[PDB]
Amino acid sequence: EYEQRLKVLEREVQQCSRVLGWVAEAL
Amino acid sequence: EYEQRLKVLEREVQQCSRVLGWVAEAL
Repeated sequence: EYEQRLKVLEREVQQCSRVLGWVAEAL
Repeated sequence: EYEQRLKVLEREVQQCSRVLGWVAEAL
């Protein structure tokens, strides 16, 4: 189960990085 | 034990990303 939860958390960190890069250099 | 320490380090990186995004686009 650690691979599933860790893939979910890495997806969340990737989404937060994309949103922060969006609010920084896309708005 | 690698899953435990790696989940802790990913949580720390997520918290640092949240704090840096806070100081950038929330202050």
